[PDB]
Amino acid sequence: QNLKSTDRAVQQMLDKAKREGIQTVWDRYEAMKPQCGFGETGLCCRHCLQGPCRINPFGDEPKVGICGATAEVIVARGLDRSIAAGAAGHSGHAKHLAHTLKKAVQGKAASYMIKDRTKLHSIAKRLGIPTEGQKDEDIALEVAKAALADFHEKDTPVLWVTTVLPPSRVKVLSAHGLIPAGIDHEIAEIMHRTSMGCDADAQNLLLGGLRCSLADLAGCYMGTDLADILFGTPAPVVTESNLGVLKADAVNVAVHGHNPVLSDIIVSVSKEMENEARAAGATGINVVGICCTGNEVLMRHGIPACTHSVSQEMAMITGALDAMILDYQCIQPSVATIAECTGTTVITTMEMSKITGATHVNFAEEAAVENAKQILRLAIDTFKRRKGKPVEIPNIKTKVVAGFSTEAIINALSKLNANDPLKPLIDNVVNGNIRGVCLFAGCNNVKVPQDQNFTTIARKLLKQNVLVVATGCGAGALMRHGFMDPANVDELCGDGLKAVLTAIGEANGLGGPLPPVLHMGSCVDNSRAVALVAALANRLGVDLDRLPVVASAAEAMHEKAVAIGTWAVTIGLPTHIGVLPPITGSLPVTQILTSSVKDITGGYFIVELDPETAADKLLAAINERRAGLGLPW
Amino acid sequence: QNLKSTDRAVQQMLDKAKREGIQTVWDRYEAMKPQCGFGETGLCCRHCLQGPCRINPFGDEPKVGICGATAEVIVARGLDRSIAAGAAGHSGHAKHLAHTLKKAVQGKAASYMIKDRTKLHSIAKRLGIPTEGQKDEDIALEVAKAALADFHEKDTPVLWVTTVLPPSRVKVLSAHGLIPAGIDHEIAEIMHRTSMGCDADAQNLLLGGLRCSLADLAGCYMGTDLADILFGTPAPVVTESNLGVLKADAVNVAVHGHNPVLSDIIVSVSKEMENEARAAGATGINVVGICCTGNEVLMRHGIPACTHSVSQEMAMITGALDAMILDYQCIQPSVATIAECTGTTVITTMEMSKITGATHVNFAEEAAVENAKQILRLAIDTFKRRKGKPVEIPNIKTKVVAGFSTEAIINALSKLNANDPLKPLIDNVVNGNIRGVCLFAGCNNVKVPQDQNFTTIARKLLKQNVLVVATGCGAGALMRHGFMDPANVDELCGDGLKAVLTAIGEANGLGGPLPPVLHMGSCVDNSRAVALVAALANRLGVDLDRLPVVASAAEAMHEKAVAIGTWAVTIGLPTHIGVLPPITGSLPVTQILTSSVKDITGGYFIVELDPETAADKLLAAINERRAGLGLPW
Ligand code: SF4
Ligand code: SF4
Ligand code: FES
Ligand code: FES
Repeated sequence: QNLKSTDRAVQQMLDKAKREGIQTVWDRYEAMKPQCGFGETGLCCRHCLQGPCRINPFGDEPKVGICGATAEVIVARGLDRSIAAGAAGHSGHAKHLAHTLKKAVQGKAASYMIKDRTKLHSIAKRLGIPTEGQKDEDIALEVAKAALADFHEKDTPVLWVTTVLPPSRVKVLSAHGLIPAGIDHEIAEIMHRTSMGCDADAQNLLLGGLRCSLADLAGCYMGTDLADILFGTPAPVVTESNLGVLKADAVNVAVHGHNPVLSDIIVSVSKEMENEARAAGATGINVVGICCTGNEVLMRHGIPACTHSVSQEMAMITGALDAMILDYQCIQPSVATIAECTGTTVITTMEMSKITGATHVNFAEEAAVENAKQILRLAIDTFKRRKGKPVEIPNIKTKVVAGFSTEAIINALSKLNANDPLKPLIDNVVNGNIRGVCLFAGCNNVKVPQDQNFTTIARKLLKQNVLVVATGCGAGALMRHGFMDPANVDELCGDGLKAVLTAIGEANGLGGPLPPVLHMGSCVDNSRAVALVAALANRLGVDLDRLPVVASAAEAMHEKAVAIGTWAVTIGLPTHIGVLPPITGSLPVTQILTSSVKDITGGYFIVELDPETAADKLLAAINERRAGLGLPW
Repeated sequence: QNLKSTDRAVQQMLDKAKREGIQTVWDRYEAMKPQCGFGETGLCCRHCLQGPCRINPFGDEPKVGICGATAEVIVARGLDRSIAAGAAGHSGHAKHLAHTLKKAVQGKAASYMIKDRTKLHSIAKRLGIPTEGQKDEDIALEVAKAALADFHEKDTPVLWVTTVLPPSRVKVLSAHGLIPAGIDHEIAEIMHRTSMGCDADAQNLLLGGLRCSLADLAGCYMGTDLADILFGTPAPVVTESNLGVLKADAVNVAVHGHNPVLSDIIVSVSKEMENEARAAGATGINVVGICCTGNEVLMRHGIPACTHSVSQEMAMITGALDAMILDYQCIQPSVATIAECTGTTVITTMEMSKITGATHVNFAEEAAVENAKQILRLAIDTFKRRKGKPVEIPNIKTKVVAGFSTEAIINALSKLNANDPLKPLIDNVVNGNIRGVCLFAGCNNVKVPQDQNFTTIARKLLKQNVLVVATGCGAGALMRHGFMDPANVDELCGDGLKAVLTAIGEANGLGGPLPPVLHMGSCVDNSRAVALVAALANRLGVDLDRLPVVASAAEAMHEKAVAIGTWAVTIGLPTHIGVLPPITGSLPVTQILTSSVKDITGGYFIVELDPETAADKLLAAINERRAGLGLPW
C-alpha cells in the first residue's frame, strides 16, 4: 500500500477498505488508466458545440481546432479558466465572510462579533478608513462594505491587491496592466475572453490570467483578514494530527471544507453539548479537522487534524466517524456513498454545495447556534447506533505545533529585537543561517504517492537551511509526517536553521526550538505568507523578485492551486509545481510560463515531477536570488 | 459542396478555396473526425489535475470520476460552466455599453450621445428612476449606474430580470430561488460550485444553472436597452444580404463581432471618408456586416449583411475584402491566417480579444473618430494594393427587410388598433390565423450543413401559420435564403399567416405584406423577443408558460447559445436545440432538462437533430399551448 500513500495510518485503512470491498480514490484512479493524453497535455477544447477538438502533440492531423484555434490558444484558454475557477472559490469564501461580518455588526447575527479589534483597526488603517472617534461597529461596517466593493468595478482598483503589496510591486504590475479592477469582474472577463471566437493570442490570454490570479490573491487576503476579525488572529498552539486523534468512546465529528463560518461555531457549541453527549454514553464530543476548515480551527483553537485531501475517505473507514460536517471545496463526493457502508452521517450546510445522498442542514448565520445543535444531535444519534461495535482507529498520530500567523511570527521575532522585529530574520538570511524561504502550498494528488513530494523536497531544503512555511494540505502532509514537532529539529534541520529556530524559541520561553516547519494556516492564509514576504521586501527596500523566497505546490490538484501558483509567479516568486499542469502540449505557452514571464513579473514556474530534482531546482532558484543580493551561498 | 453549406455563394467560395489550397472550417472539421465521444456526450471532466476523468457511456469501467463525481454531476457541471461563459460574454458586452453611456453623459466621449431620449425615459420609468424635472444627462447617468449596479450584490436583485418579466413569472422564479443577485456574482458562483469537491447534486447544480441563465438574460436586455439609447431604437429598414453585397470597385470593410460601440462609429465615419476613398481610385467605402455587429448596423442603418457564422472565411476568399474590423465573440481565429493568402487587413480593437498575426488598433470611446479614421485608412491602403487584380465575388444576394424592434412591431400593429396595439396580434392567435410564435436564435455549426435546419424548420412552421421571428445568425440564415423578402410570402406562408402579414403591411402604407420572418436583431436582441412575449402575457393576464410561443436554436454552437436556450426554458418556453449538447451521457440530467423542469418553470428543452422531426415537435408544443388556452388547433 506504500505506492498509494506514504502515511502509515492511511495504508492501514486501505487494507481495511480492500478486505471490506469499499472502493477508494486510488481504486477509481486505477480504473481510469490509461488517462486521456489530449486532456493531460492541454490539447483538448470543448468551448463550443463544434467540439470536442483535440490536437495531436506530434505527427499528423488534427493539428488545429475547427475554428482555427491553435495549440497555444487552446492551452492558454484552458489554463485561464482554471485560474478563474480558483479565484471564484477563494473569493466566494471571502464574500461569505464579508456578509457574515456585516450581519454581525448590524445586529443580525448575534453568534458572530468583532473578536480581533486590533486587527480590525489595522485593516481599516491599511485601507484608508478613518478610525479616530469611530465606534468599532461602524469601522467594521465600513471594512465589510470595502470588502464587498472589491468584487466589482469602482473608482479604485481592488484594494485587497493594491494596499497589500509594496508600491514598487504595484507599479510593476500596473505598468503591465495586471492590477484587477474587481474580483468577480475579472472572473467574468476570463470566461468571456476564453469563449469561442474571442481572445486568440497566447501572450494576451496569459496576461489576463495573471491579472485574474491577482483577483484570487485578493480573495485569499480578504478571507484571512475577515476570518481574523471574526474569529481571532492565530497565535501558537499545540495539538496532534492523523487518524489516531479519533476516539472510539467519543462522538467523533469532522469539520471538512474551507469556510469555517459554521465550523468555528461547531467548536464552541460542541463544548456546550458535553453533558448531552455524556448522557448518550459518550465521553463527549471530539471535533476533528479535515482539509482547510480543519486548518482554520486547528490554527485558532488547537482542534486536532484527522486527515487531509486525497486520504479523506480513510477517516470514515475507521468506523468511528459519527459525522462529517461539510461546507465547500475539496470534498470528494464519494463520501456520501461510503457513508452507507461506514455509518457516518455526512451533512452538507451550504446552499450551493450539496451531495446526493447526504443530509442537508440549512445553515444561516442568524441561526448558527440552533443549526449547530441540530447537526451535533445527528452526530450523537449516530454514535448511539455504533455503541458496542468494534472500530479500527490506527493508533498513529503526530504532535503538531502551529498557529504561526504573520502577527505571531513577528511577535516571536520581536523577542530578539523589540523595535525592529524583522531584522533578526534578515540578519540570518544575510549571514547564511537561513538560506531562503520556501512556502509549501496546495493539495495531495492521487497521481503522486501521498505526501511523497512534500516530504522529499522539504527534507532536502531543511538540510540546506531553508526556512520552510506551509499552508493547506501541504501543511497537512508535513504535520502528519512529524515536520511540525520541535522534537524533530535535530534530525531534519541544517545547523544554521537549527540555530535560528532554537534562538527564537528560547527567547519565547520555550526551552526548545520552533518547529522545523511553520504552519501559516489554510489555503486562503497563503495570504499570510504574502504579508510576511511583503514586509520583508519593504524592510529591505527591494521588490519581492529580489528576495530568496520560493513556493512549491508539490502535489497540486485543485483549480485553486493553479490560481495560487499563478499569483505566486505574478508577485515575483519562483514557483514549483510537482504535477503536470495541462500546458505541455504547447511549447510557446510553456516557454512563457517558465521563462519569459521572468521579464514581466520576475517570477516563473518550475515544472518538475521528480521531487529530488525539484529540490535541486528550488535551491538553485534561492541561490540565484542570494547572488543577486550579493550574499554568500 | 452542398453537403457543407446550402448557401450557393458559400459553395462557390468553397470551390475557390479548394483550388487555391486554402484550408477552411469544413476542412478542419473533416481532419477532426472521428471526434471524441466522451466529450460529445459530456462524460469528460478536467476540473482538477487528477484528471482527465472520463466515463464510458455503457459497459465496463471507468464508471465514476476519480473524486467520486458521477456521470450526472460531471454532465451538470460542464453544462453550468457553458451557461456561465455565455452569461460572461453577453453581459461583458452590456457592461462595455454601460461604461460608454456613462462616459458620454459626463463629457468624456463626445462621439457618443443620447440618441433615443424616449427609450431613456421609458427605461428609467421601468427601473423606478425619477424623470420629472431631471436633465436627460442626469437620468442617463442614473440609468448607467443602475446597469453597472446589477453586476454585483446590492439591496435589490438584478433589476434587468425583475423589472422585465411580469410579476407572476418573477414570483414563480423567486419561489424556486432562481432570481439572480448580481450578474458577475452568479458567474463566479457557478465557477465556484462546479470546481472540484463542491456541488455534487445534479438538481442543485442545474437550478444554479437556471439562475445563471437569467443573469445572461439580464445582460442581453441591458445590452439592447443601452445600445438603443446610444445608437437609436431600430425601425423597419430595407437592405440586402450575402456575398454579392461586396463591390469590386469599392473599399470593402466588414464589421464583425458583437459589440457595435465602434462599428456604429465606423458606419458614420466611413461616410465622411468617401472623398479620401475616391482619391484612392475607389467608388467609396462599402461597409458590410458579418455576424451580430453586422446585425446591429443592419437593424439601425440598413448596412448590408455579407455573411455569418460558419461561412465567415468565405468573404475573404473573394479577394475583395479589404478590411475585417473585429471586436469580440464568434470570430474564427483562422481569419488571421487566411488574410495572408487573401490580402485582407484583419484588425482587432478590444484589449481582451486579440489574434496572433492580426493588426491591433486600440479603440477608446474618447478617441473613437480618430480610431475609425486610422482603421479606414488601413482599409484604403489595402484596396490600392489590389487595384487591377481580378476578384471572385459571387453575384448572389437577397433582399432583406428588417428593423423589427419590439417598439417597431407594436407601432406596426397600432395601425390596426391605435389604443390597444397588441390586440390585433392576439385576435389572430385566437382565431387561428397565427398558430403561434417561434423565435429562431443562435449560430450555424459545422456539424450541420449550413442553414439546413433553420430553413427546413422555418418552412414547415410558416406553412402551418406560425409567426416566425429571428435573431443573430438564425436571422442570418433565414435572410440569406430569402425569408426576409416580402416577395416570398406567397410561396412560404400558410393562408392565415399571409392574411395577417398582408393586413399589417397594408395598414403601414406598404401595398404589400410584412416579410415572412421578422428580424428582431442581434443575439442580445433576443431580449426584444422577451419584451414582446412578456407584453403579450401581461395583456392576456397569463404567465409566459401558457403562451403558444416556442424557441429553436436549430444549429447552435456557442456557449452563448446554451445560455440563451437555458433562459428560454427558465422563462417558460419549449426550446428546441438542433445540435447535441453534451448531456446524453446522463439520463437523469437529460430527464431534468427535457421533462421535470416543466414542473419548475413550465419550459423545457426539445433535443432533436432531424429538422423535419424537430418541426413536428415544435408544432406539437405550440398546439399543446393552444389547447391549454382553449383555442382550436
Ligand atoms: S472553440 Fe474552437 S477549438 Fe474549441 S471546441 Fe469550438 S471549434 Fe473546437
Ligand atoms: S474534479 Fe473529479 S471527475 Fe473532475 S478531473 Fe478532478 S477527480 Fe476527475
Ligand atoms: S479528448 Fe480526452 S480530454 Fe478531450
Ligand atoms: S476524453 Fe475526449 S473530451 Fe476528454
